[PDB]
Amino acid sequence: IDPFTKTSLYESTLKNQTDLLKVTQSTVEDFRSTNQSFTRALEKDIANLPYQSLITEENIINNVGPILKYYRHSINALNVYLGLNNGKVLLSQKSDAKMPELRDDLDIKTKDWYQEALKTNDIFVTPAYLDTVLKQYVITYSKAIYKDGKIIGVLGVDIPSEDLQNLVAKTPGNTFLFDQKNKIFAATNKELLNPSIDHSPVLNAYKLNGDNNFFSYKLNNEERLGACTKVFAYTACITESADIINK
Ligand SMILES: CC(C)C[C@H](N)C(=O)O
Repeated sequence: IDPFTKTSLYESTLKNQTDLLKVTQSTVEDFRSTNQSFTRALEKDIANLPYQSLITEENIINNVGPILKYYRHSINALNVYLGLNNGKVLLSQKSDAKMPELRDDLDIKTKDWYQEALKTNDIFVTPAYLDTVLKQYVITYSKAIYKDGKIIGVLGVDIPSEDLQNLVAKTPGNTFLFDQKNKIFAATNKELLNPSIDHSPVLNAYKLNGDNNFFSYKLNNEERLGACTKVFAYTACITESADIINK
């Protein structure tokens, strides 16, 4: 292959694969920002209630509860809730259409979504974890809600992590996402989810090359091409065979 031609093929495929990597990055970004906007809107609607509606538990149930429910329905969230400093949490949960209940048994001050919300003025986004209420893996968005400077409680919104997984999987390209512990999280090719697959070659090549920088690596003595980039605490990657440049 004339070097001119090989370079043309390499430049083309780098552009192609870069573009697809960016689509997967965008998917992750847009998922987060939609959920943040939602959480912010809910914060605002709660905080705009008069204090009278907020300062007794029965009023929280009757005035906040409907808001949690409507918001939960509007986005098909798994759980939407407001945790109070007395350790109770007003919980709107998926599934029997019973009204939101004020639960005293959920150990909320032990939870990262609660604690961490009180240490930042931003929305806090958890890693994926197993929700204690409905026993599904969720990503939680939490926010300490204040009215005229006084804490009301900590809002939480649980979105199934499978929702993000499914969005990533639908994207074009052989793209995939690792979580903060560098464990595979999502992939267009579901086979990459096998927990016994070794991802060191890709992850090592990423470590050397940095975000969005295309690299070459080997699999079973054949050349492949790829790139990764950080997206929040996740690492998004794309790989392909190098046959496009070599053959
Ligand atoms: C209402 C909260 C206790 C729910 C949250 N998903 C957790 O498991 O901590």
